[PDB]
This record gives sequence, structure tokens and C-alpha cells, in this order.
Amino acid sequence: GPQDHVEIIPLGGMGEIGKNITVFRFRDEIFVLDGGLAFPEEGMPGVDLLIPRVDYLIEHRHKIKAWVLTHGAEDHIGGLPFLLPMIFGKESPVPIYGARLTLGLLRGKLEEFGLRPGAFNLKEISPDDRIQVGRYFTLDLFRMTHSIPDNSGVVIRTPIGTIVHTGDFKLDPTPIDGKVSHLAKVAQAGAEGVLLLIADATNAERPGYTPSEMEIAKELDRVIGRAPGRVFVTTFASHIHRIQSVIWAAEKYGRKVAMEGRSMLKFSRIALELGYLKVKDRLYTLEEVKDLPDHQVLILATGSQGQPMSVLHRLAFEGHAKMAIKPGDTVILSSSPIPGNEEAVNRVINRLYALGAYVLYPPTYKVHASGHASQEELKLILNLTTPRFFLPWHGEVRHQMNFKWLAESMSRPPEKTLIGENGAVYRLTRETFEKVGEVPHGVLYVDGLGVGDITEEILADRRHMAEEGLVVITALAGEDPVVEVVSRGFVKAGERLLGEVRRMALEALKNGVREKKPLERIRDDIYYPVKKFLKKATGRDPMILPVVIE
Amino acid sequence: GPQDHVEIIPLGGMGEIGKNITVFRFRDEIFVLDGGLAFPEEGMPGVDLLIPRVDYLIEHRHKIKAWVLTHGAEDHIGGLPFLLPMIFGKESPVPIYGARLTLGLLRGKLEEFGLRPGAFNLKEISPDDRIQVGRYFTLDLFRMTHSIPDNSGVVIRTPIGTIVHTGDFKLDPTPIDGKVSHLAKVAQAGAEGVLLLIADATNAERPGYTPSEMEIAKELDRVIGRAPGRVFVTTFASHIHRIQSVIWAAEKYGRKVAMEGRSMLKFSRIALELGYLKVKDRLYTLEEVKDLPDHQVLILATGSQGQPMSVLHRLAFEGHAKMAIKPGDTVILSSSPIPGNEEAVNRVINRLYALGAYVLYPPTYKVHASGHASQEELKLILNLTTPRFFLPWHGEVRHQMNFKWLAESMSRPPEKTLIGENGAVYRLTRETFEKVGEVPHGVLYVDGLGVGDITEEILADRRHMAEEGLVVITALAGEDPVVEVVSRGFVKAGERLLGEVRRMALEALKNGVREKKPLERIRDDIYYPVKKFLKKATGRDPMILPVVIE
RNA sequence: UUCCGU
RNA sequence: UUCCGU
Ligand SMILES: [Zn+2]
Ligand SMILES: [Zn+2]
Repeated sequence: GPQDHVEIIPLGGMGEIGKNITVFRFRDEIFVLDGGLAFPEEGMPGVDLLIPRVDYLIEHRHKIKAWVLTHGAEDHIGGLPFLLPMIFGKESPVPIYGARLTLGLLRGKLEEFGLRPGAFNLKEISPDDRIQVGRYFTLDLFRMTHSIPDNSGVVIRTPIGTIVHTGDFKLDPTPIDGKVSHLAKVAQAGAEGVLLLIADATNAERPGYTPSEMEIAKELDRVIGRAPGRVFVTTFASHIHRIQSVIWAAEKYGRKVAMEGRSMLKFSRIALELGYLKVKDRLYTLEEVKDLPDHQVLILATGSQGQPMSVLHRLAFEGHAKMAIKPGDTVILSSSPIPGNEEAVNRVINRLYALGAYVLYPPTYKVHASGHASQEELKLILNLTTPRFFLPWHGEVRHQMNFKWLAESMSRPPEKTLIGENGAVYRLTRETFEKVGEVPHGVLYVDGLGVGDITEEILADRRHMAEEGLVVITALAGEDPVVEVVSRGFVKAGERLLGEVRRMALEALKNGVREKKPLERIRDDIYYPVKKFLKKATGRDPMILPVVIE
Repeated sequence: GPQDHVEIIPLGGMGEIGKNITVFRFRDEIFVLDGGLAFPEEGMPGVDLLIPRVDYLIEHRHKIKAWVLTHGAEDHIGGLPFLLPMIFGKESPVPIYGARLTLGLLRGKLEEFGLRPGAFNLKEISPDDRIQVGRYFTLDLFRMTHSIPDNSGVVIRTPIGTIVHTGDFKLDPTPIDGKVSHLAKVAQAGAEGVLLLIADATNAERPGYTPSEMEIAKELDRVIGRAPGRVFVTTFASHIHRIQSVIWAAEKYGRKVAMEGRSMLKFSRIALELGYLKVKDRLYTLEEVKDLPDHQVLILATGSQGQPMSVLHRLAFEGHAKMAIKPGDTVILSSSPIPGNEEAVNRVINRLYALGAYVLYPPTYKVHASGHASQEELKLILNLTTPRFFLPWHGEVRHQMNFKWLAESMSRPPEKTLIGENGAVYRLTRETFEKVGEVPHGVLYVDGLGVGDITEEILADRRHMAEEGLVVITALAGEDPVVEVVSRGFVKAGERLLGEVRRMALEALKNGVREKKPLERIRDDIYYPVKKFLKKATGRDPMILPVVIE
């Protein structure tokens, strides 16, 4: 039938790295792939995290047959304690599939955001399971090597063809868990024929292969072993395999492992519980590790991206009542700086050097590997699948374009490659693939209070104040009119002209009472001429607040 | 005599990259080495540039025997149109030494900042000249290869020993000007014995050698030659050799060179005038180059660091009335992103890819080389000089420490290495080198209006507004007390509590008039309890403005 | 490809 | 190791 088609709507994850959320539909049965979280750092202060706009999912909260989860990373399972209550409400019998860790981390996230255990249907599946979603989707999951364990891809079987979603991946030949990528299901999918391939474009510009976690472990061992006195190690909290090799090194060289920072304390607790982490002794605290000699200590902490309030940031910018950087410690930044955090990292790195600690970080020391596949690995999957259509995902426009070209360079290139966009509707038939339009989409600013606390406008005029400053005018209606101009964060060129604005507003108030105009209309007779005067006089566009009282 | 000593005071350039300014003194004769400029990007909005605090130079404007300039880059000659008028005033007969370009660029900078030609004594010298400053300092200048031409180092001969200041450098074996580094004067200095070595620490962490500009030229030629249609090229305006090789490539492949952005338009004009740039034809404009076929055009522009208002930024974020990015153009970012501009660059890169232009940048394409020396070159100078004392400069704490270790790894390591700091006093004798204290130092925020327009406090409370938002309260004294609370950029948790603050201030005003307290004291009886309430209620510290009128 | 002070 | 719209 030429009427049959699959609608693919990503509400996040395209033309970007974070907030991964993919929606798949056939006729009237919907299935969602992941519920991601995004981070600010661009120019959004106060905001802790970000969540995608599921306006499509509120509208279709019934057609949602199941929610499938690839892995337990925040950019895949962080949005859910905010997305789930918005869609279904406090409870839902809709199955939410995932691996032990993928769900265990989510469980804890719900235990954090005030939730009854099992309010939502969290159905545990193997990273290699086959799940029949509704009556149109047969989901063949397959293990994929990445930063977080129990990560999977998905061979999405539809009544019109095969969608191969690689998910976040790398072809790590020697992963820390020994649990290698199941390329068999993928090679099997290719033979049958692949209609669409959704592939991780993170390092599509990066040539060659991504170094194995085993090689990073080997290096970490070499440096931790080398260490004179103390050893500090930072990484992304989520990276259980890295945490593992850092532990494996400490244990090898007779060091007791301490752990600080709630994020790493969270992930590890769940991982050690579910048998993903392996400590021969106990994961000590700072209190316990305190008395021990320097060469017998390893303090694992949060602050890989030089986070303003993290443990490593406090260690650099004094600090803790319990811990301070001693001139002798070895600080191992087992991560590479994320773009836009490069300066935050530099300040931290510099600060630690200034304190007297030897700082070890990439590229000098090969102590970090990307969880995402480089060109050679993408080249392999592209040959393994040979799709008709291609949708590069989990990557910015640069990455998606470079992957488009990498796919183009192939022997049997795809018939059509589409650069993915958030909230766009992609119609896929057994013969065609095309964007058929758009749906309501965006992002929601979340903080300590939650969603709705910070709107688009709160930051908008906050930027207006940041970039330009504030000028506040107090206008008094009545027989005795008073005008007072005060300005915070305003240019000295304008502070001189503050005397002129008082008289500029006094005559504007004078005419206001003369015409017996309302206070809501007098403010505008004050606001606009001062605005036009300040732009023509100082060239600055500051925040102007004309307060009108009787 | 054990009383004889040289005081070395850097007012900028240490523990950082920009605003290079070094002060050298013996008895009562001072000489200044460079007058640098710094850039914001950390978290300072509106600010265009930054200048060092010459409070030492105001106090000693007479002992200043001469001002020596190493090269014409802004981080070496940018502060001067602000520093010179502060120190000596509108005119001075104090000699300001420099090479043709070094002074020509300064000339134009003075022609820009309202100055009579020759108000200051700009004495032209060769990058290899010997200048007798006052009666204690014999300055042996020596050519050094770097990004900007006519760059020099200085073998500072004092009545107590030899100071070798390498200045900004790299050992480019094949520079674009063919004018190689004069290591002879340096090797000669070493034989005699080097007391102190002031060396460029920019790439002290970087192993090996910095690639030659000739190799970058060769690559630029390969890519510009390869190009299908249009070619756009961005670099630091200052980089005349790069501009040269980009021209050399266009000319080779029959392309006409256009030039946009005032910064690159400035440097090139002065360079083409003084015989540093070489165009076989004329440096066309966008107007002239408009009609020409795509494969016969090269538009050189500003925006190497994805600058918010630059030509390349406008080309990406539409844009110009004259020029727009066509899906076919080749964009060559002939620069590497400076830390903290990495995101600005990414937005630009992404935007251009989105428009349909092939973007070529490092590391994929070897189109940029650091103007600063890597380990092998520093290793060579360290062996060439073999100093007693060492002061790593033109680099952050990471760089200075790594250079300290690179100096330590040597055969004949220095007796003492000191990590440089701004406004610190370094006393050097024929036998010792030590920090003997500090002097008033810092930085001055400059913009379109100049110095004094933006203070430390303007940005301080501007940050308070950015990070937290504003809450403005209007208080009215008199028989009828009125309280009105308005808040811009405030959290929805606090917007609900705005009703509570009205009543919180109304009772504070009530007691204020009851006690007949002054308006200046009533505001504080309003300010503090609301401050303590907001912190205990919303956990936020916003900008609070209690305006008190009668 | 991040964090969230006795 | 930066920029500053007909
Ligand atoms: Zn991910
Ligand atoms: Zn410089």
C-alpha cells in the first residue's frame, strides 16, 4: 500500500549533542526513543539543566504505546522526571523499557524528584532484547560500546522497512566490562536491507578510530603508579568504566579510593549496587581517607568541565573545610574540555598549578577517550548497514554534514541524506524519505525549583541588563510632581546625562497631569523619548524602568 | 658593589597572554618594554579592550628614560594611545624606539585616538639595532620570527649583568619575509654569560616544533587551489605573513583579493604602504569584486575568533547588504580558536555549514600555526642562553610552570626560576634574583568612549543583575504611604512572593514615618529584611532597589 | 558532551 | 592569543 508510512519526530538531539528524544509513529501507534536533558553554558545564568518540549506527547499521551531507553546517561534519561509527569501525570501503565542500569539510574532520579516506586511501568530488558511495541514495531536491541555500561542500539522493524538506530556508540575492541558491541544484529539488518540509518555523528569530523577505554586505563595506571604523593581524579559522573579503571589503578598501587561530589556519588552508588562497579575494598569518604599517607590515597571527584561549584573547583578556589590542595598532589583531569567550558577548565587547571599540584590532562597525557565513534568506525557501520536513507543524529550541523559527506564517499551511498532538525516531521515510506513539515518544539529551563521557574523572558531582559545595565526612574503624579533617576551598572557617559533625564521626565510628567492622562499611559510618554535620547547620546540600549505613582 | 641591582616590574603580560608591559630600572633611570592591550571574553559585557595600570609610571614619569617596542601587535602596542596620555600627557620628548611597522601601526593608532603627528618621540630603529638607553642600559635588539613582521628580542645589558628578553617568538626556518631569527646575538650573549632570561612561554606545554608559516602557505595554496567557487579567508588582522600567503595563493590561482573588516583593513593598509605586504594587482573592495565569477574571487575578512560583530559573523548570521553566504563558497578559517572563543567559533562554523558553505579549519586542515615557540625551540634557546635566573613570561601559570620544568630538565639548569606576576618587584643582582614585593597594579576597562567609562563596580552589580535579576521597590513617605514592587528578570518563585514584599516594606515605611527617620535611613530598614527574606525563601540574591520619596 | 558548600 | 553594520 502506497499510503503506509513511518513518521519520525525528534524533539531534541538533532543539530546538537544533548536532550536526545526521538518519536516514531505508524498509523495511530507512537513509541518514544529516550527522554534527554540538555545543559546551558552558552549565556543562561541560574539555569541548572534543560528539558525538550514534548507538546506533541501531551497531545498524543494515549497513542504512546511504549518508551524505549538506549542507556542511562543524563542526555538520554534526565528529562524523564520532568517529561513523564507533564505527559501522563503522576502514574502510567505505559511500558518504559531499559537495561538494569538504564532503569536503576532513572529509579533513583524518580526517588529524587518525589515519586512513588513503580508509579510508571519500568520494564527491564537486555541490551540485546527484542521488544514488540504495540502492533507495528518489533524492536531488536543490540549492545553498543560507549562511556556508560549496558548501552544499546536498536534495529527498529516497521510495516514498511528497517530503521537502524545505532544510538550513542564507539567500537571499543576491549571495553572495561568485556561486553563488546553486537554488530551481528546490525550486519544481519544490512543483508535484509536497511531503509533508514540513524547514526551517532559526534566525532564524524574526527579521522581514524576512537581509542579503547582499555588504553586509557593502561595510561591512567602509568600516571597513578608514577604519582609522588596524593592523586585526585575527575571525570563525567556517568562514566562507570572510567571510574572502574581509576579504582583498578588505585587498588594496583595500594591506594584507598575516596569519592566526593553528589553526581559521581549517585551514579557509582547505583553502579556498585547493580554489579557494574568493582571495588576490592570499600568506596571510602574524605573523613576516612584523611589520616592515610599521601602515596596511599586517591580522591575521585566531580569537576571534569571546571564546574563553578564542583569539588575540583573548590579544591582549586579554596575550598573545603575537610580538603585543600597540598603542593605535591597529582591532579588527573581524566576528561577533555567540552566547547564553551574550555575557559572554566583553564581557570581550574591554572589555579591548581598555582597551588603546587602537578596537573595531568589530555593531549599531554592520553587520559581520556571520546565515548563516540570516529571516522573508521562510522565507515564500518555505513558499510555494515548500506542504507537507502540516512539521518545523522547526536551531533551539531558540522558533524551531521561531515557524516553526510562520509556517507557520500561510500561505495553504495544512500539515495538521500537528510540533515536532522528538532521538531521536524520526517515521513518515511518503503520507497521515499522526506521532511513533511514541523511540530511545536523547543526547550524548557529547569532549576532547583523545577520547570516554569525560569521563562524565555526572564533571561531575555536579564541579558538586556547584563549587556547594557539598568536606569530606574521614579515618577510622581499629583500637584507636587517628583522625578528621581537612579542607575545601576550604567556607563559613566550616561551617569553624567542622568541629570538631563530627570528634567526630561519632569516635563513628560507635567504634560501627563495637564491632560489628566492615566499612570499606565504617562509611563510611555516617559519611556520612549528617554530611550531615543540614550541611543542617540550614549549609543547604549539600557534597561529603563519608569515607575508611575500618584 | 653589593648595593647595585636591577628592578624588573611587569605591569602586565605575566600569568596571562595579553597586555604585555615590562619595566626595567637601575638606580634612578627607568626604561619600559612594550605597552600592551588585553581582551575581555571571560564575563565582561560592553568592554571593547583592556589596558594595564601604569600607576608606577605616573609616579615616575621623569625617570622614564626611554620606551622600547618589540613588535606592532595590539598586545604590545595597543595600550599606548591610553597609557602615553596618562603618563606624560599630550606630548613627550622621551624616545619611543621601534621598527618601521612597529611605529607605523602606532602612528595610525595615534592618528585614530586624536593626536598631533610626532607629539611623542617615535625614534625608528632596526629589529637588530643597539640602543644606549640613558646611562645604564645598552639594548641589543635581535630579529625574531613571529606572526607579525619586524619582531625583535632584546639582549638587555645592565651594570650588573645580561638580561635576555626573547620577546614573542618562534624559530620559523622559512618565514614568509625570508627575514630569519638572529640567534647569533643570543648565542653570543650565552657565551658572555646570561644572568636572567625572559622567555615566551605561550606553547611551553606543546611538544616538538611550531610548523613554519611556509608550510601553512603551502597548505593554504592546496585548499584555495582546490576550491570550487568562492573562497573566504579569516585570520588575526595583525598576521601580515598569513595575509601575504593567502594573497600569494589567490594570485597563483587567478583570484582577485577583496578585503573587509576595519581591523584587517588597518594593518594591511600600513603594511602595504611600508613594503611589508605584496599584492601584484590592487587590494580590491567588495563593490569591485561583486560582478566577478565565483572561482576568480577571494574575500579576505575579520572574524577568526567568531567575533559577535565581525564580517564572517555577519556572513554566517545574515548579514551584509553587499554580501551573503552562497551554498557553494569555501570558507577558510586560517586560525585556531582562542580558549573562551571556542563556542563563538562553533556557532559561526555551524551557521556557515547550515548555509551551504564548505568550512575548512584546523585540525582537519593544517591552515594555522602558532606564532609562538614549542618545546624543541624553547629547549634550543634555553641551551643557547644557559641563564643563572629565569623568568617565564607571555603565558599563564600552566605555561610558566611547564617552562619552569622544561628549564629544569636542562643540562645546566638555572639557579632559580621565578613564576612571574603582574605588579611584582623583582630585584636582580650580579649574584641573586628574588621578588622583593609588589606595587599598585591591575587593569582598566576601555570602550568606544575610552578609559573611565566602565569601572570595576559597573560590571560588579551588572553581574549581580545577570546572575540573579532585579527587584525594584518604590517607597512613599507622607500621611498616605504607597509601596510598589516591580521585578525584571526575577524567578517565578519570587514573583509569587512579590505580594509579600509590598506588605513587608509597607510596615517598614510605617515605622519609618512614626519615628520621623530620614529617607536615607528608611531605605535600609526596607533593604535588609527583604534581602534576608529572599535568601531564606527563594535562595536567590537579586538586585534590590528601595527608592524612598516624600 | 558536564554539575548542584560543614 | 581576537574585534569595532549601508
Ligand atoms: Zn548521549
Ligand atoms: Zn604578543
